[PDB]
Amino acid sequence: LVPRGSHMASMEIFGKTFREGRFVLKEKNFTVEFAVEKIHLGWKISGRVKGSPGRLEVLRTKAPEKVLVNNWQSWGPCRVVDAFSFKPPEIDPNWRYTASVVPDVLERNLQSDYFVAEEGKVYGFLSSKIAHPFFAVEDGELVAYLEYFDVEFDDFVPLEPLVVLEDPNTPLLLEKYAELVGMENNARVPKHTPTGWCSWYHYFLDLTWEETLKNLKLAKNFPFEVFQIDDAYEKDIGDWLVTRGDFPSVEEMAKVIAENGFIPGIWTAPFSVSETSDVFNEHPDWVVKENGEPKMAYRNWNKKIYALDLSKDEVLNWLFDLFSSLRKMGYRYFKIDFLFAGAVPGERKKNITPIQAFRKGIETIRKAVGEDSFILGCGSPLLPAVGCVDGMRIGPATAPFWGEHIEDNGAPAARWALRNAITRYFMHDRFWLNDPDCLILREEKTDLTQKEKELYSYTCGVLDNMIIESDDLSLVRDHGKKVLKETLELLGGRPRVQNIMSEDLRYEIVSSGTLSGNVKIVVDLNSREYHLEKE
Ligand SMILES: O=[N+]([O-])c1ccc(O[C@H]2C=C(CO)[C@H](O)[C@H](O)[C@H]2F)c([N+](=O)[O-])c1
Ligand SMILES: [Mg+2]
Repeated sequence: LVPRGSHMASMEIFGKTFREGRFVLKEKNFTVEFAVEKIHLGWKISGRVKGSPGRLEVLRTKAPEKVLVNNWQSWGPCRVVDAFSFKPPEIDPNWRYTASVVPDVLERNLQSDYFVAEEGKVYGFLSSKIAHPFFAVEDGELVAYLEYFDVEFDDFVPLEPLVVLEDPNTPLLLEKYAELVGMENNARVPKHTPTGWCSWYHYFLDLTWEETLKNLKLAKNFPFEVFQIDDAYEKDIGDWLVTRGDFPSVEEMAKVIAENGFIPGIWTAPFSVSETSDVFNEHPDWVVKENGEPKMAYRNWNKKIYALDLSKDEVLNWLFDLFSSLRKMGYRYFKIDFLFAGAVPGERKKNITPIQAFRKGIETIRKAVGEDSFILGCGSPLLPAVGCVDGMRIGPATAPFWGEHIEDNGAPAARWALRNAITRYFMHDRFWLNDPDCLILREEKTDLTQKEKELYSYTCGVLDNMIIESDDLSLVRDHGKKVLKETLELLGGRPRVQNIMSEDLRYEIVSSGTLSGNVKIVVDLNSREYHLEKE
């Protein structure tokens, strides 16, 4: 049944003592109508709100000491922290909005987006369609909020539902939470998971068409379905159909890839336009603003990057035409990246939330590419994308190195990429297909050891995650090939991370019903060791 106790009586829901029922809260500026209803292993708080709810407090309870917190987007940590020893992070002004969509919170208080967990307990919002749902630890209390970013609603709109789940099996609760999210959002969980190649983690921005063609030819000896060109081909951020260097046209690239027998894939950052791009210089009015001027969304590639205003029909028509063109060229796999830009707070043509704008953008992309195109989100708000993407990057960038000296701050490192694949495992086959980022299996031009390559690869396999390789294929020999083969034999199961609240970077992961039967891998991300059991 449902959690009952002294701790449940101590909570407040919209400022009211917690109990089951149906309630109305009329304030100066807003009205909320909500129900507190029993569900399996928990309570669901749902309802509707009108007026100017602003930063709306939904739930308040005493903070646990140890909490699993979650960043709103792909690259940000999902990790256990000590809620009482928390000190605000230094916020990088070039990357504010990767850290938080409400950075005023993160500068003062511990923040968790969408959900937070403790041993035996999960608090989780089922959707982010209009509001941004988050938790803050405020002077020793856990507070759940729905952020409406100053938008007013003349008529009722639905609250994002909040569940409070209790059971000693914390992994089970996170899986249940994720099943509910999936149902709430009509999640896409493809029956088939693509394999493939990605340029980025060998060539980076220095990819050439000449190196691409060499890899296209070698890829015929590898079990790759998709062949994906990453960042490098494009003249500027926003100018997706203008190529640079020795690259032919985007259309020509797709024709060569498909002639060679692969599904063509391509990277874009579709909600981003650089200060130097044609599209921005032609259409300065297409971006999110602040005090009526272009608002920097982030800085990357040594340029100010602006966010497209996805409330504008002109912008949506441009995006539709871009992605429709890509589809007509033969691209059927789309890595759409830096998606957080589309949800930055600021001034938009329409008075809608940044989450409402974001969802209009990704829905447009989905309509343009069609149902038989695979969409892989990256650098993306997680909950708002459920129902639209097929796959989602759920960790920071991996790297051809373990990252001994790299802090847990979203900078590239195999070690922190893999941690997130583990701690967000429960989203897989519920929200979408989890992308744990690319396997790096080459045995030159890398500092990864054989054991580190095995650890990363076999973990991803056990988790049933997407398996994409990113290497100069000339440099992948017997070991690399064997690791890929054995990885693919570990797919197909239902994984569980048995000790999700671990604080020592050691994880016990089982998966039932894989192509190799019931398997278990125990990993130590500090010593870089694993123990794998099969059958
Ligand atoms: O230093 N950074 O905060 C940062 C952030 C993101 C990032 O990777 C993204 C960019 C790109 C290309 O620009 C790749 O597609 C990655 O797979 C994607 F995860 C990288 N990166 O792998 O260079 C670096
Ligand atoms: Mg599966």
